[PDB]
Order: sequence, then structure tokens, then C-alpha cells
Amino acid sequence: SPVVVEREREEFVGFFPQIVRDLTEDGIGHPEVGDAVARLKEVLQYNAPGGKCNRGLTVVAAYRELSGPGQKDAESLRCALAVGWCIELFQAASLVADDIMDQSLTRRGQLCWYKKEGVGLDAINDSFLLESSVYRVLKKYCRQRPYYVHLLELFLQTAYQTELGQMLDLITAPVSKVDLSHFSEERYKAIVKYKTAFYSFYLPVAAAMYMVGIDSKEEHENAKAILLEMGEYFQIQDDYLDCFGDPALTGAVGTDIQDNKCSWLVVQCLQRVTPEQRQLLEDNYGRKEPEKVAKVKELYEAVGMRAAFQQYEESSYRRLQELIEKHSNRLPKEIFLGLAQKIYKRQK
Amino acid sequence: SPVVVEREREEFVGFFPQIVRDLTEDGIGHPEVGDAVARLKEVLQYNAPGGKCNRGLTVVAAYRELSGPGQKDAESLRCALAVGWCIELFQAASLVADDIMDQSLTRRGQLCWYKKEGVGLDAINDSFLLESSVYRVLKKYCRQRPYYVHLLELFLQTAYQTELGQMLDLITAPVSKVDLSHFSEERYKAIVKYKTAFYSFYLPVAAAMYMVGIDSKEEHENAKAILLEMGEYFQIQDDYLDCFGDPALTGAVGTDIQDNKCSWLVVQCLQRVTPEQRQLLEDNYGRKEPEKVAKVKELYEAVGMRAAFQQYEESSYRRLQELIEKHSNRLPKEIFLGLAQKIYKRQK
Ligand SMILES: CC(C)=CCC/C(C)=C/COP(=O)(O)OP(=O)(O)O
Ligand SMILES: CC(C)=CCC/C(C)=C/COP(=O)(O)OP(=O)(O)O
Ligand SMILES: [Mg+2]
Ligand SMILES: [Mg+2]
Ligand SMILES: [Mg+2]
Ligand SMILES: [Mg+2]
Repeated sequence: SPVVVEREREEFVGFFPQIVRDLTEDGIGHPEVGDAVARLKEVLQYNAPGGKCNRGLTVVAAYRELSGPGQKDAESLRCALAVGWCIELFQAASLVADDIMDQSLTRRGQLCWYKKEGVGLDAINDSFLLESSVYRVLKKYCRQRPYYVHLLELFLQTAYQTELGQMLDLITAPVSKVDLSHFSEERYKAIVKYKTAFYSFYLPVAAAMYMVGIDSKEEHENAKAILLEMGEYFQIQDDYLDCFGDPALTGAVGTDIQDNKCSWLVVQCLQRVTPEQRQLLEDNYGRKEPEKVAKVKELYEAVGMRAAFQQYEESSYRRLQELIEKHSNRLPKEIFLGLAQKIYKRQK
Repeated sequence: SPVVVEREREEFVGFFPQIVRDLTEDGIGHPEVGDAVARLKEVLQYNAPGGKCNRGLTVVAAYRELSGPGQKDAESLRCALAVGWCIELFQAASLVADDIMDQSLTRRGQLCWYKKEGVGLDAINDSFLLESSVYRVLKKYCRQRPYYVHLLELFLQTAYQTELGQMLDLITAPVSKVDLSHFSEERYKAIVKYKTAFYSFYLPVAAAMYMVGIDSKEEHENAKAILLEMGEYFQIQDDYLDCFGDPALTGAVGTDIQDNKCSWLVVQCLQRVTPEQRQLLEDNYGRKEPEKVAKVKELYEAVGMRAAFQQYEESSYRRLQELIEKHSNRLPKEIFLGLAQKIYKRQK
């Protein structure tokens, strides 16, 4: 509803300072590290606040839909909110770093933290501290809950899987080296599973699972199986929207075809090309020179990407309903649809 | 003894592959991430093995001296060994990164991992994975031990304190900017407490404490109080040995006075200088030009550093025996001396 979700929404954002407080209030005056804590306060302020905030809100939704009435107390609520910002902090730590390893300039419409003059390679240690902050907030609000160790293990494992996923990206598409050989479907796919799927979709539901007491390996697997599907599709959509989309598109209607980027668009292009294009492409992708980019898009209309999308997005939604059956046995399908309803959207 | 310690010693090093195995054996062939795991294997191999290995061996000693005969089983032993390499992995993650943020070239006589051609800023994500590896090995050998959550919390907290400590360094002495203002005793001191003291001294004993069952906040504080003393002194010694030491000195008898470095030597120099030197210094430190460095050392003989050391090292040892009393109430002073015996050494 255009009422609850935003209500859910304003509560979350209304929580941020509190978290900031948790993190630096005592540190700030500490005669020894006080200088370190202050800076964290700024590190925190610049980078954390800033997305649409979905991933975090997803904990809060699920929890609000999984818990029984015993569990809807306020503290229980606050914890949901806190574990949410925990995912938001984790992601920030990552983004901070993708940017340095990508020599990027802009993020979430502000100049990258590393580029702020005086920062530099030091953002390496600020990302760590951001990463530290997540387990600091967990100790803070859940250290005495039966699910504490599961949560710790869950944040930590997913960190490892996204990194692996980052590795694959790193090794596959260097941003100072074109090479289209490895831009392969399998690769692309495994890149997405690892680098964003787990942290963006599974992690938030899994956390509300452990919070309500569902700690069965086969149920995490049932959830895992369907959220990963979602998350794959989602990244694809994001990929389809960076080129072929525009009308009221999520703020910045920019691009990175220019950036030798492993995108679903490219990958589909590859497999569906004549050595003529396979070279026409092979040469102009990574190209920050307008003529080039423009050409790149031509090739795609030339090959008719957008329709293949519409056949994809379509296959996708079908396959979701199915796995909502085979796998939403003990859990509330209402969880997967509400999240699904805010996902498959499309633009032609 | 020149028998046990090395026996303790060869067991530890003999363990490394095993750990490597734990880390990559299944990952290596994984059809999805196999490429990511392999590289980790190399990341691991290049950076982990390489110091004298003290910090890790310290767990093993303490444990071997804290446990009762019930606990000397092999698995219990192996765990000690595993939590040891866990500290060694943690440190590697750090070193990997100090180097990038320091634009260094050499480490432990091998060229820095970041400088290996093809690596680059990507070592940012390899340090993360190294950092991930620590909690992976903990899950592996201790997930079902009553001390599991304490250990997790202990590794994680100390990570946060060393980072803070790194922050203070970062902000204090930039390696492309001299400024001697903040090279202050308090600062220097707080830098050391945080960036190396906890991880190098407290962490290893504390871990064998939690392993034997000593989880009292006041005993961790009793240990903490005396190990920090040690660790401060130790860093100082390291600092005294980079200039004024040589005879059979720990391999590389190099230097970094040349690197605008917050060292105890400099700090003592500051406080004990006439604006003449306070400028003679103010100008040639950070200097990679031989005449300069040489001058820098002059100034120190000029002010007579080495003796102030000998008065320091001396104050230090006294104050240790004392805190071994006030604070080694319930614990075995034998722990603190054997570690102490391998610490205060000196060279004039
Ligand atoms: C362990 C680490 C750092 C993981 C980073 C994960 C992540 C979300 C990468 C996305 O960035 P990207 O390379 O696709 O670029 P982007 O949105 O900036 O275009
Ligand atoms: C969170 C992080 C990265 C912490 C790093 C901690 C650490 C041991 C720094 C020492 O390096 P140094 O700056 O004194 O240089 P060195 O031995 O290389 O001379
Ligand atoms: Mg990027
Ligand atoms: Mg990237
Ligand atoms: Mg350094
Ligand atoms: Mg440094």
C-alpha cells in the first residue's frame, strides 16, 4: 500500500541517527580515539544514508509478517529496524570499495568518498570500519537473543560470498581492459548469484527467519531457492533499464555501457552475433567516446535486445510462481509476492 | 627452551597447508566460484606464511599452559593451532592493506602483493577475503565449543580496535606530508595501544583464556592490563631497533626514518629539542635522500636517544613485575614471563 510501506519507510529512515548515536556517542569524546570516532561519524554520515533503502526495509517487512503477536513488541520491532540498517551498512562498506577498485567518481549522486580530497586510499580503512559497524550494532541489539549466533554467522558468510562474487567480477571485467571472451552467460550468471543476490535478497529474509525461530537448513534452502531467482532477474532488470529504459527511471538515467561492464545486454548480444558485430562490438565497448556508445546501442536494437528482454522477464515471472509452490511450503507465500510485486515492473 | 618452543614452532608451521586445505579444497572445483577460490589459494600462499609466527604460537603456548590434563587432547590441541593461524591470517589481511595505503613496495622480503602486476587495487578485495578466512576457520574448528561466541566477538572487536588505531595513524602521519605537530607522545602512545597492542598481545592470551573457560570481565581486564604494557614496550623496541640496532638484527636491518613515520625515536626527539633542531628535523624527516636520513640519526645521537632508551627499557621492566603482581592474581605469572623473556632483549 502507498501508506504502510512508506510508514514502514519513514520509521526506518527515522532510525538512522539512533544508529549513528550507538556507533560514536562514547567514542566521540574518548581521550584516546575520539579523533578516530569523529571521522567515523562523518564516514557513516556521508555513505550510509542514500538508497531507496529496500534491502533493509525487507527485514522489517518479513519480520512484521512472520512474527506472531507475542513478538510485535517495540523492542522486537526496533531490532528488526536495527538488523535492517545492518544490511545497509554492509552494502555501504562494499560500495565504498567497489568505487576505489573502479576508479569511479560518482555514487548515489554525490562524489565518491575516496575522491573527497584528503581521503584517498584511506577510504580503504573507512570501509573496514563501516564493515565493523555492522557487528557492532548486532552485539548492541541482539547479543542476548537466541538467534545472535545465527545472525553473526549469517552476516559473516554472506560477506564471504559477495566478495567471491566480487572476485569473479574483478578477474572477469577489468575497467582498463576490454576482453569480451569471458563475458559468458555462465560467468555473468555466477557473478550475479554471488555479488548481489545473497546480500540483497536472501540475507534480509533469512534474518527475519532466524529472528522468528525458523532455523531449519531445509527451510533456508527453500527460501534461498526462490529469492535467488528473484535476485537474478532483478539484476537483469537493472541491466535492461540502464540502456533501454527511461520514463521516470529511478533518478539517474545515465549509463556504463561505456564502462567495460559485464551486463546481461552485452552477454545476450555476444551469443547472438556475427563476427562482423562480434568485432564491431569487440572494439567500441568500454568506449567513453559518444559515437561508440551510440553505436553499441544500435547493435543491440540491431540485434533486438528489448524483445529478448520481454521474453526473459516473462519466462522469469512464470518460474517464480512455480518455486513459490515447490518451496513456499512452510512459509508465507505473501512474503515472496509482496517482494515480487515491487520487483518485476518492466519498460517495454 | 631451545627445544620446546621450536617443537611448538615446527607443529604450527607444519599446520598451514591443512588450513589452506580447509579454505579452498571444495571451492577449487566449484563450477561457479572455482576461479575465485583458486586465486584465494594463491592470495593465502603469498601472504600468510612469513613472519617469525609469534603471535599465533602465543595462543598455543598459553593454552598449553592454562589447560588441565583433561584438555590436552589432540583435537583440543589442533584448535589451539587453528585459532593461532587465525591471528596470523587477521594480521596478513592488515599488512596487505597497510601496504596499499602506504604505497609500499616490499614486505617480508618479497614484493608487496598489490604490486604484483595484474593485482593492483584488487588486493582491496583479497584482503577482505583474507579477513573472511579467519571466521571461516573458526566456524570450522570451534562452532561446537562453549567458547565459540566469545572467540567470534573477540576477533571481531579487536578488528575494530586496530582499525581505529590505523585511523589514528592515517590521520596523524600521512606518507606524502611531513607535519611534526601531531607527532605527540599521547598520540604515538594511543596509536600503538590500538593498532598493535590488542591484536598482537591481548588477543592471543585472551583466546586461550576463553578456551580454558576463563570468561570473567575482571580477569580479561587483569590480563589486558599487563599485556598492553608489554605490547607498548615492544613496539618501542621495534622502533629503537630500526635505527640504533644491528648485531644479528631480525634479518632486514633497513629503515623508515626516511618514511615520515611516527616512531618513539622521533617523538622523544621532538619534546627534547631546540627550535634549531626542531626545524633541522622538521625539514629532513620523510627524506628519502641519504644525506638527510644520516643527518636525522646525527640529531638523535646529538640528543642521545639510545641512552633514553636504556632508561626507558629499564623503567619498563620494573613496571612489568609490578603489574604481574597486582594483576596476575588468578592467572599463571608463568604466562607473562615466558612471553616477557622473549621480549625485553635490547642492543645498548
Ligand atoms: C567485497 C566487495 C567490495 C563487494 C562489492 C559488491 C558490489 C555491490 C559491487 C557492485 O558494483 P559494480 O562493479 O557493478 O559497479 P556499480 O553500481 O558501481 O555500477
Ligand atoms: C585496519 C588495518 C589495515 C590495520 C593495519 C595495522 C598495522 C599492523 C599497521 C602497521 O603498519 P605500518 O603503517 O607501521 O607500516 P610498517 O611495518 O609496514 O612499517
Ligand atoms: Mg563499480
Ligand atoms: Mg566492480
Ligand atoms: Mg606501512
Ligand atoms: Mg600505516
